[PDB]
Amino acid sequence: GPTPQQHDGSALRIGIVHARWNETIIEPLLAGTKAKLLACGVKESNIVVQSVPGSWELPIAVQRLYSASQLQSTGPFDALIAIGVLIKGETMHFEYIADSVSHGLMRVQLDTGVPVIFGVLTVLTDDQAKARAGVIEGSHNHGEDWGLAAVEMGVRRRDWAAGKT
Amino acid sequence: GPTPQQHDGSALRIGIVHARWNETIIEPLLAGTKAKLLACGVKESNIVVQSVPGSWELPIAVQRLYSASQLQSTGPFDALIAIGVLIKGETMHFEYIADSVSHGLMRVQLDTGVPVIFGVLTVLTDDQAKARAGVIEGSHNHGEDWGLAAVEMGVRRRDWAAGKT
Amino acid sequence: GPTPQQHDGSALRIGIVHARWNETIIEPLLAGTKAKLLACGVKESNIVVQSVPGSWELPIAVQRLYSASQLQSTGPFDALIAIGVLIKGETMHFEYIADSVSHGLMRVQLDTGVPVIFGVLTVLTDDQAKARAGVIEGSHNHGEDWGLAAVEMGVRRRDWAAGKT
Amino acid sequence: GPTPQQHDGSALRIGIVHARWNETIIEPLLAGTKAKLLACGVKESNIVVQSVPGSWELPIAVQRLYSASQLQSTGPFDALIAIGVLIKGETMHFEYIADSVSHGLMRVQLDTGVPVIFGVLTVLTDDQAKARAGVIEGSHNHGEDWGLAAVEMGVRRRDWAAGKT
Amino acid sequence: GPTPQQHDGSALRIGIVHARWNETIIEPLLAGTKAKLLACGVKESNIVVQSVPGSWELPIAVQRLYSASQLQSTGPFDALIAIGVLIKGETMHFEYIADSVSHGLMRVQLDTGVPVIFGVLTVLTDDQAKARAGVIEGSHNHGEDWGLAAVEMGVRRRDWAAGKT
Ligand SMILES: O=Nc1c(NC[C@H](O)[C@H](O)[C@H](O)CO)[nH]c(=O)[nH]c1=O
Ligand SMILES: O=Nc1c(NC[C@H](O)[C@H](O)[C@H](O)CO)[nH]c(=O)[nH]c1=O
Ligand SMILES: O=Nc1c(NC[C@H](O)[C@H](O)[C@H](O)CO)[nH]c(=O)[nH]c1=O
Ligand SMILES: O=Nc1c(NC[C@H](O)[C@H](O)[C@H](O)CO)[nH]c(=O)[nH]c1=O
Ligand SMILES: O=Nc1c(NC[C@H](O)[C@H](O)[C@H](O)CO)[nH]c(=O)[nH]c1=O
Repeated sequence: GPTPQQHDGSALRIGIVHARWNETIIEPLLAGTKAKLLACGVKESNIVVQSVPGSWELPIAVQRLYSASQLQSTGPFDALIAIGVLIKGETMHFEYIADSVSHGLMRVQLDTGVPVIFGVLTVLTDDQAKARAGVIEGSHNHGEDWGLAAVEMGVRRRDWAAGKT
Repeated sequence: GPTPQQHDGSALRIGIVHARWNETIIEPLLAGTKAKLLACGVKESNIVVQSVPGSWELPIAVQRLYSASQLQSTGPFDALIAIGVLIKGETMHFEYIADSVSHGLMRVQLDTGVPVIFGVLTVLTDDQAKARAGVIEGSHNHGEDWGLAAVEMGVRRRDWAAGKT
Repeated sequence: GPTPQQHDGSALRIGIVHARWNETIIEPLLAGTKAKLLACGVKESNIVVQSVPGSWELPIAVQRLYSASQLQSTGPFDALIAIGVLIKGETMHFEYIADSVSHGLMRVQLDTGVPVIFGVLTVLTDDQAKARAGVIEGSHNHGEDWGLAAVEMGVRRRDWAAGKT
Repeated sequence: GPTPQQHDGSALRIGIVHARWNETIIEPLLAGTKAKLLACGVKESNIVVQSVPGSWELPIAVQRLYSASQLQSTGPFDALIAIGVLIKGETMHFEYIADSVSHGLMRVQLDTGVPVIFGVLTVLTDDQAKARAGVIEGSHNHGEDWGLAAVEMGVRRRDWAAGKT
Repeated sequence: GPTPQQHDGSALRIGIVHARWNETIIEPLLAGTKAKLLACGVKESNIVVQSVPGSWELPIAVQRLYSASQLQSTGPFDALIAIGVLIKGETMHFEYIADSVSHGLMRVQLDTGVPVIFGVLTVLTDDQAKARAGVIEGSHNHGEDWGLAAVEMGVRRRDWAAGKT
């Protein structure tokens, strides 16, 4: 378990990209993460949320979303969140996508210099996904953690960008 | 399971590179993906389709195909699709190629800033390949998913390129 | 087991970023690493210590922390330390994060040309974490090793930067 | 199994780098790949063949070989082939080298924009190597596949370089 | 088993970086590699040897060592050797470090365009390390192989740098 921390992040602009596989799990997740964002003061209008078919699209989509925000409510995002739900199938498809999407996101992060919250679940059974999405009774929705983290990192990124230590 | 979406993508130019190992599986896949492309309004003439011997050639081939479209019916592709079929052999050849082709494609994607649909199957038995290719009675051809995704991502890439969020 | 070596590093400026998951393990670790830093003559004021929620944030945070020190007590850090504690859960989350955070740090290191001490534990049970953190009576705290290493590498980085061999 | 295709590639210049571990397997392989090259019209003088001690040297060697051809019978190679034979030992040495050599080659390929045929065997037993090298009576020599692929890709690379689609 | 080859490499300048974990294994290794270097005509004064605490430091240290030699007995090294000894512990620490150090070295190699001999042992038991270090009676020291390879690659690098094929 982690240690909770709520930051201002009211001057933050967050970008979220979620995949659409396993939507019944994606929604609960997205809901929780968006919730905590507002809960932290992020303005509803400063939260961009786009989707893609699968997790594989996550990294490319996040890279481009940010890319767009730069060409420009307005202003390059201060933090990004990638939400996806991978579940083991009968083949190794699961593992090859999980590993690449993982490194992919880690890259976009370091490449871009902008925090990309890892909101991707790499589960083995449906129930595990549900449990991590808060779907099950008294189960902790990790989305909340991700929104919370997005804000913290967004704030931190700014300070670093300001040369503050 | 995912949640498809049909987008316009009639102003899209899609590039497809498929390997030739396990052609009886490649064809059904390619067929389905090309089908859904047209089904989305992609003009037959705006769908380029080239092949390579194995999956290892997929990433290099995709990188160069796009590269070519840039030097130029005409205009850099808006989305790319890599189709390959890896099946476990007796050695670790399967895993070393799958992992590299996977990262390879993920890279070309991020490098190029152009979505590259992951149409590569990493299966353990022939039947699994067939099932994923729609070959087996009342099975689902994933190719359809890939064509569908190619369009969506192509459209999305354009908007991002336009700084739209 | 390694061979101990204490260097001057009194003219060193060290940056430390630690995650907050498993704080009861993080603290003992951080404590030991900071201890050995001072023990080597690093001035208390030349030791910057910031935190992040999870290990995933480690690489991005380290990259940016250093980045900031460059824009500028003052002067780009001579060495960095990433402290995190991953513990196997019920899913593959553990492994996908460990592998990416690992490569992520290795990258920031080579990218930046600045040593980033790998103070991340990839454990299977709570006790293992405690044992590596010196928590368990008469056990060895690896944090000490990391602080010690941070100094050595910091010193070495400088010489290399000076073209000395 | 793949689908055979013989291309011209008489105007091609191919570079081959093979390791020397397990030479009794390397030779049969190299022989077959060189054979099919000529068989496709590649001029004997346009086939450069150098060696290195182990597979680890493969990627660096291929990168530099091509690099050299650029500084310049003459003309940067149109395709490269890396031949190596890894066999599981008692330790994890096998896997750590196979994975790095694999990504290494995939990188040189994408980096360089030149196809690098993956002629590396990642086997578990001597016999498997022999079988893949055509050594074991009636077994298939994969080298033939690699030479064949080198030509196709070489030809294709040229067209892409010409902006042809 | 590999095929032996002794080259001149008397005009070579070799840089060696070894970790200090498991020194009783590192020393025998380093000894053997340095031995074969001299045995090949490398001048004692042209062999630089620095150390680092663990294997994780290997890639960064090698990258910087070379880096230094460039700013400049004198002259950028023609080949580099990384010596480290990883042994499975109770946790996954072993695997996460081995995989990153491996890719790290492979990268410095391709990045730098200078061969970096992989003198890192990824063993499961102390005895395996000893056996690979020639320690056990009548056991073959791999260090000899590495020194030998360093020379060959150094010589080859030069020729490639000279555009020779
Ligand atoms: O297939 N299983 C999954 C999946 N599809 C793979 C991929 O994201 C993509 O849609 C196409 O491969 C090519 O772009 N995506 C997930 O988020 N979870 C899964 O469990
Ligand atoms: O070997 N099995 C397979 C394969 N060949 C490997 C590779 O693509 C290539 O042709 C050469 O290795 C070197 O370029 N390619 C596949 O698409 N599926 C397989 O199941
Ligand atoms: O989940 N378990 C762990 C964890 N959280 C994962 C991650 O670091 C992050 O906080 C979010 O995934 C997205 O940024 N972080 C750890 O350091 N150890 C764990 O054992
Ligand atoms: O060790 N076994 C093998 C090997 N040597 C490892 C490596 O390529 C290298 O020579 C040195 O590690 C450092 O450069 N190389 C192979 O192609 N196959 C093997 O089965
Ligand atoms: O821990 N075991 C080992 C080790 N230490 C890990 C690492 O190299 C480093 O010193 C610190 O983690 C952070 O920089 N280094 C080795 O070469 N072999 C081991 O068997």
